[PDB]
Amino acid sequence: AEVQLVESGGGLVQTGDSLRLSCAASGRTYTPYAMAWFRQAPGKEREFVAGIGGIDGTAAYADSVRGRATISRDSAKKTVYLQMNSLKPEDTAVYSCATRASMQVLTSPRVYPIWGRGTQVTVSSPG
Ligand SMILES: O=C(Nc1ccc(Cl)cc1)Nc1ccc(Cl)c(Cl)c1
Repeated sequence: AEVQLVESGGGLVQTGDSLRLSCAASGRTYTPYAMAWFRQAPGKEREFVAGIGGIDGTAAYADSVRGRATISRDSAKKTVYLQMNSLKPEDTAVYSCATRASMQVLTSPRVYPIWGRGTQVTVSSPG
């Protein structure tokens, strides 16, 4: 593909912890285009978590992460960040970022042609 995505910043954490995921884009990038984080637990479909697009850096969040997540981008670093706070075991999944040749952020995975590999996020009851 003309753009490659590589996620980092996943981890193994405890309930209540924070993690900052990063998506580093390379190739023929255009930073106002929609960047969308999805997550996928085993057996389950990928679901939208958060996304950013457009000239205002407009953020959209799934109800699942209502009040716990902040998405942002740094155009000079071609990087999108997803800060997740107050993590809980139900958040465990592989998080992957995806992009498409439009500033329009959409919640369907179907409309994104370009995907990263994913990073693992595991949240366990403290111990
Ligand atoms: O480049 C991007 N997205 C992007 C978004 C934010 C940052 Cl910081 C960096 C890159 N998309 C894109 C670009 C070209 C094509 Cl063909 C397609 Cl299909 C998608």
